[PDB]
Amino acid sequence: TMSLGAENSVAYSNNSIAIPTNFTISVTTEILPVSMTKTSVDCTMYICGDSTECSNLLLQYGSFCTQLNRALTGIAVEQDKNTQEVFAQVKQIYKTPQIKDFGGFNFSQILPDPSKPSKRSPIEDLLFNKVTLADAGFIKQYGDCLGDIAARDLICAQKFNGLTVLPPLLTDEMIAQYTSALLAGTITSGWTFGAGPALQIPFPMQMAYRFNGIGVTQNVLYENQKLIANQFNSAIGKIQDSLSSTPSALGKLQDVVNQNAQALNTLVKQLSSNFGAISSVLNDILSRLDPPEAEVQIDRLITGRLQSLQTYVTQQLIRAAEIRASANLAATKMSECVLGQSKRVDFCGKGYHLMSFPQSAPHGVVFLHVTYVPAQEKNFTTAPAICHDGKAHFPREGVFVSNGTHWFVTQRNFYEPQI
Amino acid sequence: SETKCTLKSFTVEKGIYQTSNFRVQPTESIVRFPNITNLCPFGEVFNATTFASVYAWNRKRISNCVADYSVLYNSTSFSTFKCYGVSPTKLNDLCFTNVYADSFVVRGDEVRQIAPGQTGKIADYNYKLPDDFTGCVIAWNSNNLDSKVGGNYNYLYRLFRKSNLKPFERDISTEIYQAGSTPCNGVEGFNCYFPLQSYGFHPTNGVGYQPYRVVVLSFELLNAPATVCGPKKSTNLIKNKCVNFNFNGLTGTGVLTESNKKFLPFQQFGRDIADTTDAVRDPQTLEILDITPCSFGGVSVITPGTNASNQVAVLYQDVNCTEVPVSTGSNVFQTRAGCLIGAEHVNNSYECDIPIGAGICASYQTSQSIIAYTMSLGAENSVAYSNNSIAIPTNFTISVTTEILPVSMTKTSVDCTMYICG
Amino acid sequence: QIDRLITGRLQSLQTYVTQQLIRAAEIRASANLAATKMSECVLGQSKRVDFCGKGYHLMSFPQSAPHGVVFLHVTYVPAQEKNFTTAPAICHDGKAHF
Amino acid sequence: DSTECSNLLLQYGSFCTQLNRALTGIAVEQDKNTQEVFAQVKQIYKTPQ
Amino acid sequence: PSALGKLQDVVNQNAQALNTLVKQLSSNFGAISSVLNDILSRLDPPEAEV
Ligand SMILES: CCCCC/C=C/C/C=C/CCCCCCCC(=O)O
Ligand SMILES: *[C@@H]1O[C@H](CO)[C@@H](O)[C@H](O)[C@H]1NC(C)=O
Ligand SMILES: *[C@@H]1O[C@H](CO)[C@@H](O)[C@H](O)[C@H]1NC(C)=O
Ligand SMILES: *[C@@H]1O[C@H](CO)[C@@H](O)[C@H](O)[C@H]1NC(C)=O
Ligand SMILES: *[C@@H]1O[C@H](CO)[C@@H](O)[C@H](O)[C@H]1NC(C)=O
Ligand SMILES: *[C@@H]1O[C@H](CO)[C@@H](O)[C@H](O)[C@H]1NC(C)=O
Ligand SMILES: *[C@@H]1O[C@H](CO)[C@@H](O)[C@H](O)[C@H]1NC(C)=O
Ligand SMILES: *[C@@H]1O[C@H](CO)[C@@H](O)[C@H](O)[C@H]1NC(C)=O
Ligand SMILES: *[C@@H]1O[C@H](CO)[C@@H](O)[C@H](O)[C@H]1NC(C)=O
Ligand SMILES: *[C@@H]1O[C@H](CO)[C@@H](O)[C@H](O)[C@H]1NC(C)=O
Ligand SMILES: *[C@@H]1O[C@H](CO)[C@@H](O)[C@H](O)[C@H]1NC(C)=O
Ligand SMILES: *[C@@H]1O[C@H](CO)[C@@H](O)[C@H](O)[C@H]1NC(C)=O
Repeated sequence: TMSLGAENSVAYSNNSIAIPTNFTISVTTEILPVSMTKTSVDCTMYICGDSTECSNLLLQYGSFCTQLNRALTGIAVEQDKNTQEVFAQVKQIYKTPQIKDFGGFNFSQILPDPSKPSKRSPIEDLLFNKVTLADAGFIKQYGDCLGDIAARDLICAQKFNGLTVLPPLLTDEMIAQYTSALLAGTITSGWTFGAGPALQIPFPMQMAYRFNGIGVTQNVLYENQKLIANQFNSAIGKIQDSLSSTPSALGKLQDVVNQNAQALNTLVKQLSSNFGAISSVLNDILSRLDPPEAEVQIDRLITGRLQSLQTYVTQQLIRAAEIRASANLAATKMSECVLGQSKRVDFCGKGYHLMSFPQSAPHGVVFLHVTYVPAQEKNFTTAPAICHDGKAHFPREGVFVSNGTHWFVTQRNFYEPQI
Repeated sequence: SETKCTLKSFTVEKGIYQTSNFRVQPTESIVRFPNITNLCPFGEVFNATTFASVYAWNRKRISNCVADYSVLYNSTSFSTFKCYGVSPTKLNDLCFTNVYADSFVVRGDEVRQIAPGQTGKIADYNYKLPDDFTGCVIAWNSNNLDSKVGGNYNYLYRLFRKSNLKPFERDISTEIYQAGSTPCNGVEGFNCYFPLQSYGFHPTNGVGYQPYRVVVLSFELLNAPATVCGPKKSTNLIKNKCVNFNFNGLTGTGVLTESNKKFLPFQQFGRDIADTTDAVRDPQTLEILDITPCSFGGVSVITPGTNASNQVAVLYQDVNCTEVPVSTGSNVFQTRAGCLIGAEHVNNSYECDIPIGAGICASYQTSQSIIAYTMSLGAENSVAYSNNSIAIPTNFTISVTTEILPVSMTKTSVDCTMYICG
Repeated sequence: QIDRLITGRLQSLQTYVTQQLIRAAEIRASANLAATKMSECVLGQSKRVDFCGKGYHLMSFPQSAPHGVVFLHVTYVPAQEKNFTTAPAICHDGKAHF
Repeated sequence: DSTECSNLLLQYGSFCTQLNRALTGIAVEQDKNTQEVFAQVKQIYKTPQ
Repeated sequence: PSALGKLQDVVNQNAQALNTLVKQLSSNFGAISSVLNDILSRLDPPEAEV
């Protein structure tokens, strides 16, 4: 019997309270698809295969062919606009500043590294390496497939039958530039450049504004600036370690790639079936039978192959709907987690949210979310409302607690003994 | 014009407009058959001095011959000719694998029973054909040879059997057949019958009671090697060009190239996962050749509107800007998306107008011409980071924008009967 | 012959209905987004970033249209600025003031 | 359960495999839906007196 | 009574789809009958293939 989890309990006491003495800064990872592969189909090459007797009988189905091609064109344009909406929010490229002291904060690993091609971050480099792509570009020449007959590579097989893959408009370097501009803007000007021109501000000031956002006073930072900066450095180290240690991290992107490849390959394999005809080869039928008797078999084959193409197109449309929903969610999370700080619960990370960073990926994006989680706690005694002189007095911002002889007021997300 | 025909309109807007593919046409035709010189034994097979009885029918093997059936035109006249797995007009262009010939004599009104799916005396107890039969059936009258004034009784047929025969099986037993429950133990009597019976042919009997001679041919057409071929002259072998070929009756078009795979002695050609022929063994020089399609594809056309101009640019997805692998005027440019012909490359970067691919866009501008360029992401900028320096705005602006969202779509209903039958 | 025609025409009708279903799903997603936009920008002031306008949000007005709706978002944008000098706090009598 | 049929269905077993893959995907999706709605917390808290 | 409608609609939709799938077996798609046993009883293989 599967275990739901470790059974636990909370002791309800109406004259007691627990307030967190300490806290942690934790960073997690999140993976979302953005776009799929774009494809187009030639009817005549897939159905008739360079036969003149065929394709003189396909003049009665060219209309269905036009409909299929229209649907595929719509899908391709949709993929392009999905990438635009996710990554092209800002048209002002913000150059990465000369790496300055940020108070211990270390964006060296998320910022581009000049001493390598394409000027991309080491974490992005690892993410690019982890996911495999079965395309290797689109430059396959006729001589390349003609010479390599012995190696039955699948790409030549699906390209000899009218199935081709079109390249996306935005190259990888362009997307890296977009992400670099986003990171530079968000590390210099804070949240300002989302609404109006960017205004310069120290990083300690911006993240002290973040603490004031979550409801924790600035003094918690100010008395412990170096400790908290070291804490964030430790969190980003934990993220690099977690990404490097476990190969099985990026699954959804790989699943998208594998699904597209499998769909094309099964379309290729379905040419071996005869749909009640004497054979699955047009050449054999045309070699053995006269035209009035060959027309029947050719018609059966044409009907079957059109049915296969229609099934492929329908599946592609449904998958496009799913990816559209994911892309819209990615755009919303980008806007609400890197252009501002969200009060929503469990949206930009588990816990009280601080900020987020994007990293590029093939067919998707990876979000590094920086959250707040309280550490160990200590129980205390309280009163429903501290009445001093007959008029119920209430604290403005904290909660009144006592050790047993003295009364102090303190807030909720962190322990702050104050009078 | 191709995109005009695809859109079924005489006006075309701007775009990229995927065309069909790249195609190449054959220029030559070749024929390769094995060298046979001897004519095929028609005179022995059709034209024997004696023929067998239907129950003890005869089988003969035919190999290493040329099937020119035009030599029978002045010799024979046929009353029945029907083929099953092949069209009679394609017999001059084929080669046949495992030919056999069967021959016997029957009545006139029993020739209809030599066909698949039949029932009757001959089909049940004498001669049976398979349901999936491939071959031809021939018959002709023989009253002037197999009839005598007194009566000819040499031909025999079977009358009684306990069970029906399986296809292409023969029995020549002479055991006594029992009809009643009384055991026979030999000695034909009241309920015991001799199974075989004799035809009686006279020169003055009816048309359905006259003898007929039947020959049945069976074979397999394409798979496996063949040694019997039609009367077609052979040609020379052409390699590394798109030609029309005919290898042992198999027709197609493609490019032939030497191969490394080795066949077993009982194999002639091979197939791939799609069940298409990709290799073949030459009948004359025993060598292995591969077959590759001629058309490969990847073409698209870039144009402004037809109202504006009639200039176009064409994109080939997979070419290192040379002659197109199986029309360069002045401008050739190379991109990661492919070779672009008909545009002028420019160093300046503008806003994207018509998306080409791999970070290249096109536009129409000033004498007007089509240009291609790397798309501009936007205006380069930077922000100074200075922590001891903070900046706060002293004016603001109040602005209004517009947002457009669809809500509903049209409601429609369909009547099946009026749309389909009407 | 009549059976061939019947089968073809049924196939055409089924294809039409499938495309209609997919389009209806997309339109329903748009309609839900529009309903939330109304409820959260016209009946209230939203704190979400880039949801009810390009900048700090003030309000929004609805306008009708055939098969749709048009939203007019009134937004705050900061104009020209000036640089100054800042420090984390001020130590006046030894105790940091923030 | 006719043997003459399903000897002629070897030409369409591929389409059958495709259909079955789609249905299996739907089933796994339903299980994940229920888990994503109801399994937010892993510490099972017991109701007090 | 008319409070929990959407859940019941889901259940009804699934059941009705399965029942319609069962009922569609009564149609003959241009054949002489919708029963395989009937066709196999009256006709030989080369004619029953169609
Ligand atoms: C010796 C018998 C034939 C052996 C070789 C034949 C192989 C395959 C048969 C092809 C058909 C042509 C041969 C029979 C003549 C047809 C009758 C006619 O001409 O009307
Ligand atoms: C707490 O509960 C106890 C009994 O359980 C009761 O006597 C007391 O008045 C309560 N106090 C408050 C502040 O709820
Ligand atoms: C709070 O937790 C961090 C995390 O390890 C630790 O380094 C720090 O000492 C803790 N502070 C206190 C006061 O316990
Ligand atoms: C932290 O920053 C220093 C530069 O001061 C750099 O050398 C080091 O590699 C960084 N550590 C990271 C990015 O983990
Ligand atoms: C509670 O805090 C005060 C500090 O003002 C301390 O003097 C007192 O002893 C504490 N109570 C206990 C029980 O330790
Ligand atoms: C056919 O003739 C060629 C010479 O023209 C010879 O090399 C070959 O072995 C011959 N083979 C057959 C099939 O007769
Ligand atoms: C054809 O056959 C007839 C009768 O046997 C004969 O007279 C005639 O010469 C033949 N023709 C040829 C061209 O051999
Ligand atoms: C059979 O062959 C003989 C020669 O042996 C010839 O005289 C006769 O006409 C032939 N018969 C037919 C009908 O071919
Ligand atoms: C084959 O032999 C068996 C055993 O004698 C017999 O019962 C059967 O009928 C035979 N087959 C035919 C077609 O007669
Ligand atoms: C063209 O040829 C060069 C040199 O072989 C090669 O680097 C390049 O990838 C080829 N294709 C394109 C798209 O330029
Ligand atoms: C800011 O950083 C510089 C070093 O880059 C340092 O000299 C200065 O004192 C710091 N001041 C503030 C306001 O953080
Ligand atoms: C800036 O603010 C002043 C004071 O309200 C105003 O008079 C001036 O018009 C503002 N600037 C613009 C461009 O309106």
